[PDB]
Amino acid sequence: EPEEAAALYRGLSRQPALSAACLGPEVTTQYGGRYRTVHTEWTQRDLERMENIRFCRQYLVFHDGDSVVFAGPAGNSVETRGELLSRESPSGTMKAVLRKAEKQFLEVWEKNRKLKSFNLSALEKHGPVYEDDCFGCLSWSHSETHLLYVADKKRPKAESFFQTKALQAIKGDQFLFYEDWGENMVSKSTPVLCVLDIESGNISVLEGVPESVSPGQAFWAPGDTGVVFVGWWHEPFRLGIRFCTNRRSALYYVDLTGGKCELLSDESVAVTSPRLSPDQCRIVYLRFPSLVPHQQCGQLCLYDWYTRVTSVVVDIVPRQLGEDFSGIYCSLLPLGCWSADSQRVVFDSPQRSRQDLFAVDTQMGSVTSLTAGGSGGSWKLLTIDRDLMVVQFSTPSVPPSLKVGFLPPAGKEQAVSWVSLEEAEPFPDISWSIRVLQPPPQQEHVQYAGLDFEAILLQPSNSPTQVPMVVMPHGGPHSSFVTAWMLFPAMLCKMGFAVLLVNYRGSTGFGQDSILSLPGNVGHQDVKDVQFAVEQVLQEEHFDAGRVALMGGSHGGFLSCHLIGQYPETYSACVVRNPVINIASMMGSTDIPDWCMVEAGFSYSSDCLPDLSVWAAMLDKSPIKYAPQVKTPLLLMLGQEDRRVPFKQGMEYYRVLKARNVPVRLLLYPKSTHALSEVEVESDSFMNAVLWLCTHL
Amino acid sequence: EPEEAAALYRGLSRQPALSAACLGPEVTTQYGGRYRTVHTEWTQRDLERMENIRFCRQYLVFHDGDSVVFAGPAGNSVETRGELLSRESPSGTMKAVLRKAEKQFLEVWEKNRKLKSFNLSALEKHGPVYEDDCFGCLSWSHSETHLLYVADKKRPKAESFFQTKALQAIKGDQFLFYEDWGENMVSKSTPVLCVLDIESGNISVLEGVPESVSPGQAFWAPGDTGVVFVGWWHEPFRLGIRFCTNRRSALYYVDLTGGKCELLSDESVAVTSPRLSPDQCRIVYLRFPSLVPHQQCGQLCLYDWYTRVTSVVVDIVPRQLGEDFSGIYCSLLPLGCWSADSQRVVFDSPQRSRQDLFAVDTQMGSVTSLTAGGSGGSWKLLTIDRDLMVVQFSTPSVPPSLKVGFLPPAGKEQAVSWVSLEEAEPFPDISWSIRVLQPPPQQEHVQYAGLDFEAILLQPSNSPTQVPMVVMPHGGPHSSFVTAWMLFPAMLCKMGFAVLLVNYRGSTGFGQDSILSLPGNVGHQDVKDVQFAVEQVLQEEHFDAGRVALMGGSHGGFLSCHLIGQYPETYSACVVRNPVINIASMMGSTDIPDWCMVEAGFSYSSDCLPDLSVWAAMLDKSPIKYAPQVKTPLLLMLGQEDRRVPFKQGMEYYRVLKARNVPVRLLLYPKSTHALSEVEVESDSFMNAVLWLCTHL
Amino acid sequence: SHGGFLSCHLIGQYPETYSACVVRNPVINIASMMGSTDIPDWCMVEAGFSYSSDCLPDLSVWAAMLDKSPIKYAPQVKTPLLLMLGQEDRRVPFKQGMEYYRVLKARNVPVRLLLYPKSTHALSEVEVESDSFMNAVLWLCTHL
Amino acid sequence: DCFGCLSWSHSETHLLYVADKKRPKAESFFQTKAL
Repeated sequence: EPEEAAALYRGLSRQPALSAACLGPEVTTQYGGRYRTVHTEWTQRDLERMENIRFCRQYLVFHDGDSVVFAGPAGNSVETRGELLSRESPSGTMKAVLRKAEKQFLEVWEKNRKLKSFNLSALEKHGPVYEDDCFGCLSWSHSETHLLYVADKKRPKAESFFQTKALQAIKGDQFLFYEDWGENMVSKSTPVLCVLDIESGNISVLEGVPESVSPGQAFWAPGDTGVVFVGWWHEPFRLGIRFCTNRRSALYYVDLTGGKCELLSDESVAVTSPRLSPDQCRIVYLRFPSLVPHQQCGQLCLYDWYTRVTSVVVDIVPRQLGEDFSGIYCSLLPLGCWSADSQRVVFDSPQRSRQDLFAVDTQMGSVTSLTAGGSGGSWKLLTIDRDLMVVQFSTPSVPPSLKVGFLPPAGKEQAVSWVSLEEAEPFPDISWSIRVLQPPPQQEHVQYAGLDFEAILLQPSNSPTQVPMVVMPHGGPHSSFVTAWMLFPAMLCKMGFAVLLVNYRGSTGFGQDSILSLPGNVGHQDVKDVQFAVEQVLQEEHFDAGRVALMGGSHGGFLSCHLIGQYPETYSACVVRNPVINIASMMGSTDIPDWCMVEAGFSYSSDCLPDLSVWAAMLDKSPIKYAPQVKTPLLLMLGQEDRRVPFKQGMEYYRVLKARNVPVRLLLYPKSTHALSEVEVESDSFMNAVLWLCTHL
Repeated sequence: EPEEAAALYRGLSRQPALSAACLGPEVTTQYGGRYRTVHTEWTQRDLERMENIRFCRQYLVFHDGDSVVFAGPAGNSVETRGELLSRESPSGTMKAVLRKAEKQFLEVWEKNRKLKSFNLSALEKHGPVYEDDCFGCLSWSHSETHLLYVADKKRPKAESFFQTKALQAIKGDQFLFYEDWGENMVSKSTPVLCVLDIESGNISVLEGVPESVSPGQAFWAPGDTGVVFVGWWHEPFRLGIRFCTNRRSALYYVDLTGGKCELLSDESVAVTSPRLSPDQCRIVYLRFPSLVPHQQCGQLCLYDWYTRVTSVVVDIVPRQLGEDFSGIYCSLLPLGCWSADSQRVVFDSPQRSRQDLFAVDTQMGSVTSLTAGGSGGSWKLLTIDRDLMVVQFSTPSVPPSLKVGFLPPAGKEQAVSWVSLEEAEPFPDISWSIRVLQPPPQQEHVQYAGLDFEAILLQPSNSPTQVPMVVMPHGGPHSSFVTAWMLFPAMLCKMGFAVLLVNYRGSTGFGQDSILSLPGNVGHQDVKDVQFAVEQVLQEEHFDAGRVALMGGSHGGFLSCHLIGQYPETYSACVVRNPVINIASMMGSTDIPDWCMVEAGFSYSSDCLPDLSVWAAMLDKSPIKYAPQVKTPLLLMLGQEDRRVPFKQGMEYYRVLKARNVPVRLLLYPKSTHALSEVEVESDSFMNAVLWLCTHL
Repeated sequence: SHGGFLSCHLIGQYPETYSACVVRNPVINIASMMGSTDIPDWCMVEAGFSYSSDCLPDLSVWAAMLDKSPIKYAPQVKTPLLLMLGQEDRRVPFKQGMEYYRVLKARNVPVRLLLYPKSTHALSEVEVESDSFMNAVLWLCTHL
Repeated sequence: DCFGCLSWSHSETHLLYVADKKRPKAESFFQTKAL
């Protein structure tokens, strides 16, 4: 019944999520106690006004130098609006904010006064500011006198030929084509570094950057003598940048005065996420050697500012290093990741089906797991300052909660003590577990033999008893599910279903061999893995084999279609979001053409031409080949403005199915682009999916 | 030079102002220390975006029960937007907010979640919510299950005769006239009490209110058995309500269920600002006996809820009670004004030219001054909870600052200790003093003999030396200047001028005799008082008698025009804002017609008719009579949408002066109504005034 | 349209005869165009096969379609080119021109591209039509 | 010019034309209703 589903959706979506945190300066009282403040940003979904609202909250922590004595709240929640970026000064006395209230303003606050405000639009020195997580940045000087950020390059003015003038500007150039960076990057062509002087108020665009690189993720060099940034190559043409770490880039340093850029790394592989040590003597960054896959295991590299020597701290892990580490599969290090002594780095990464926090000693090279053991969970580090770590913890049956802790001395990280700041009420209805699956001998290649995969099973606890099941493979194909808080699986579990999330071979967190085993075999290996997992779960758990449903999006939807074509007597429903149907036709219309070439089994090369062999191979691997066998009812959700997967892919499948009189229902959202992240769109899609599954099962 | 003036205006206007404060619940730590949080709201002027911005800040206070041990900040400032009203729950665990984000929403917050949100517009049970300080309110139940507020009454739907219908609503009634409440109250005709249930979400409009009274300022009765409110009479027609305490009203109580209103006071005089004691056994309110003047000295009345007995705590003060008290001249008591034991009431009031805090013991009746002595200043109480007072302090040479303190036991209030929370940097350039003036024997009436008045003198310290002077009389005529932070006088002092603010006989804070001495003598008494003050100051201080200027608004412009007409060889410039020129023509076009009748010397009665004597008396007292003698250059600023003083008053004077070829400059703002409170309008007017004065002097 | 198809074929097969070329919403790759246009039967009829609903991609049909497209001759183009495209086109999707533009630019050939975000297929808006005609005339005069 | 038309009757009392078909009204699940 729709009413119960709507009430349940309201109740479940009433849970907030944490997004950021920063620490304030230390304070000493006359009595002797020492305390400091913690700032946190939360986001929530409001259905009445249909929007994502953000608020800021503050907490107080009393410590004794190496132990947390007390922790409490410090007021109520305040809702903000129009905040794009913010950054506290190194000394914690001023705050810089970017606000879009439309024009963009830069604001400097101190104590209970807005010290200064600049209208960037009026100055007319650049375009809109980059507020994303790929190029955007906002950095202070060590002297706290200048600000550094990135903004779109300025375009020359143009006008039409037949424009009257009162009784300069290029004529006929107002419709030139400027290439952007792909999905969710519309109108973002070429960024530039901008330096602003707080005292006077003069903005300057740095000169010296190479003419064929887009700069980003910059910070001031030691001594405020220059700027260090990461340059992405955009020649001969731009490729997709979202969720893709295999884009050529390098690390550069340029002086404030006019000069020549200096190279600090190798200009043949991918690099990203540089961080400067507290003592201003070394840098650490992430390096990805190969450009074939869009997501892989990376290396941690160290660079010494004075000796100019580069070394490798953490290398590639083929299968498993020890029994607690599997490699670095993240793409961004925390803004604060250095310990006080400037000898250790703390980060987080996926291990198997969970997410853990690790500490690395840049001197020796050992990696220690802080959250090893237990039943599992999802940890996320938000910041570390003077050996005080702030983290978020969540599980499939417990919404996010906040915690703080002190990093123990060297050689004792396995004894960290956590103190709760904000806790969430668990749901005792949901029970979750992990299943390990070993592929049968036939479905194994000689090159990589002995690999296994996993699945996460969610079921209603305390059941009387045949139960229906819903199976979800993830997108990617280089991604994975972690034992964190997920809304829709929780709703399905609370509505009476049993959810099975599959992590097939080729997912992140299982080693480099699993990553490299998939490419070239898409279409038969992962599909058979999912089928084997479903068969084993059905045989063991003793569920209701007559009621099984599928659900997936993007590549997962791809997989979903294949299943309902190859095993048409196993599933009784299917829901898909922006699926991939025909690779051959998709190659010439997407923003990441190398994806199709890599997945099919060939090598991407600029100035490629359509060959018969390549097209035949691509067509042989597409689910459309099995269309005349589909028999299960289908629900399709498409976003018209999608740029990663064009929406005609679903239209071809819809036409093919409808021509044969098969029950198919289609929904098209004219504005949603790829993720259907708008509150209204997401709510409507989820409600439709739940209603469809309940009606058919 | 305009550039220096603009820079000085920026620097001076960069100062924020405090507007509210509330206290959080008490917290106890394991060690034993006790602390609590303080919430403050600040407002500031931003010239880049030309708007008044509001932010919220929080502080931490550690105490020991009767002494403040420590006080510190608790984070940064957060800018809000769209907040109309807010109110913390009695237990300090939830917060209710009204937001205009256009529709209006009611939000309930708890911890780090927006617990609930209601869209009042969709429910369609009333009109826009009253967010002003005359009728608006937002109250919680003692059980914390219901909310009470006030909203506009619902109007029946209407439609035109020639309206097509698809192939109920009164026809021809869409242009009926609904009378509003006057200045700054456009579209506010008839409020109604609304009660909302948080659990379910059903709104109800209370029934039982008299058909001829507008209700407001309501709160829940003890035991949540009903509602207590103040009803203003709006028959036969409405009069102005802004800055007017002589409007007939009474105090009513009505049960939640359908019933008859019960009267709790006398329905012949003015009443306002009721407050309920912490123990829920008594109420205290302000009563104004007479309706003649728009501002006068009031009485403090006490009502016992169980014995149903009314008594007078603080009565009228003719001239002076002791040497530290002069009467209650305020119009609103603080939301929290009761001491913990429910025996004492703390408020603030103007004493002479300063503002002080007083404590009254409702048992005996004694009044004690907490801030007696010293050189002077301006104090403002914001809230008291469990004997913890939060106050604002300011002076003419020191912007506002915040302080907290503990109320001492009974009989020891003269030993309060203040602790600073936010302090402001003083300006050592400005020096201020107070002058006392005794009128000469001729300018005294037999009825009130022996009265005197005062002036505030601001001059640049450390001057080499003849100095120009600017003279300012206040509006009202029942108001006064207090030694607080004022922007424009500070700017004039810092630009080289000497400012003289006059408090002539008839101002508030000098007793009831001074209040009653003015009415009927407007035109010759106050003008002569100002002239005498100027003469005495010039003779004593040895200023530059050749350069003296005038500045005033409203009644101030009235006095300025009288001065420049009757004494045309004393002033060399004049600037006026929305002045009063002709009372006879103003009577029939303003929203407070009783003002003219009272000031002229007659009694106001509804259904009055124009008599020759009244019109002759009104014309004899107007500055226009002296127009053919004016010789000083004049600057006029007018607001077209003014409803208190129609803007044709200035136009008549402008035409009369221009017809004789006198230097006159006029500025008209199409949108500003009476106070020119818009940031752009205020800045432009102030800059024009300063430039005019500098150019002519 | 089809005129651009023929023009690209001409400038590819005979690269020593023409000194300039201007095209509006051309057809470049029939195989990729089949699954994205509003008249799929056009490609089937022109290629030489019969159109039938519920059709499936066969190797022979795709090979025949690819053999007849001007893209095959891209690595021989030598003449300067001007492209005008309408983003909201539904008869000929605008990626057809983008593929040719990328192929030509990868080899450092003088190419100029104009994209109109709103014009659909005919560029019938007065501003769009005037701008396109002026650009074409200026290009031809400059190169010839 | 493909479907549009506007025709008179021979008696000049009626008019005939063509217009888009009417669609049923729809609303979201989380839509508030008047109380």
